[PDB]
Amino acid sequence: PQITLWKRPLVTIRIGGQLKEALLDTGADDTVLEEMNLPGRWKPKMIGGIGGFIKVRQYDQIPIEICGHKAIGTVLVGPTPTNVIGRNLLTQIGCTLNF
Amino acid sequence: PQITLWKRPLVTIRIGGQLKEALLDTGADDTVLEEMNLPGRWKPKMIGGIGGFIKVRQYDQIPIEICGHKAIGTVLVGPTPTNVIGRNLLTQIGCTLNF
Ligand SMILES: C[C@H](c1ccccc1)[C@H](C[C@H](O)CN1CCN(Cc2ccc3c(c2)OCO3)C[C@H]1C(=O)NC(C)(C)C)C(=O)N[C@H]1c2ccccc2C[C@H]1O
Repeated sequence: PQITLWKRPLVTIRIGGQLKEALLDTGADDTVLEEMNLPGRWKPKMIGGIGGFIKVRQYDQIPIEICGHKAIGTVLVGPTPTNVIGRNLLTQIGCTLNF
Repeated sequence: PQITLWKRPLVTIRIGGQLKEALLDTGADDTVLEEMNLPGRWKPKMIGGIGGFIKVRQYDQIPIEICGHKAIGTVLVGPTPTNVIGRNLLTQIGCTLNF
């Protein structure tokens, strides 16, 4: 579809069996999800945002459905105010910016 | 243009008569640039993102050229890790997300 930017570009995603709302963020290099108890092994990581760094948990090869489009990749889980779908996954669903 | 997301969506902007590089950020509500001098009065403001809040200077109705397209709106200046073009200006140049 085509998403305008008058408001935050929020979409429905499916991960670990749960449906959530996530922001399509072209400015984010990685995908960061709100704290959730995902199964599997993970490794610690520090990611930097506008006002500093936060500590997150990195999970690899996690299947995720974005607005009906299947994708699979790395997901970082930590104390984020909102779920963020970054470029690592946006490229997978063939998302582009146009003007 | 149509921009893919395999690489950071960076573009050249012209502001205050100077050239700079900036990130097209659909996850950013406002536009924030690195510390620099801008003509006109400014008001102190606080914006929050991942990592926390930072103090910035708000300049209103500032003309800015983004990749050849003209826009005139609010521009925040402060200790941001990188130059970001948010939705307030992206909407002015008719930017949309597509997939
Ligand atoms: C989700 C987040 C959000 C928080 C709270 C409410 C809504 C969205 C967005 C994110 C922003 O799109 C992308 N942002 C641009 C600057 N660079 C910087 C960067 C680059 C390189 C780095 C680094 C940090 O650290 C080490 O290397 C960080 C990047 C970011 O936060 N990335 C991760 C992977 C951690 C998610 C964000 O910060 N948004 C705010 C925002 C932004 C600008 C102006 C106004 C406002 C208000 C908000 O909308």
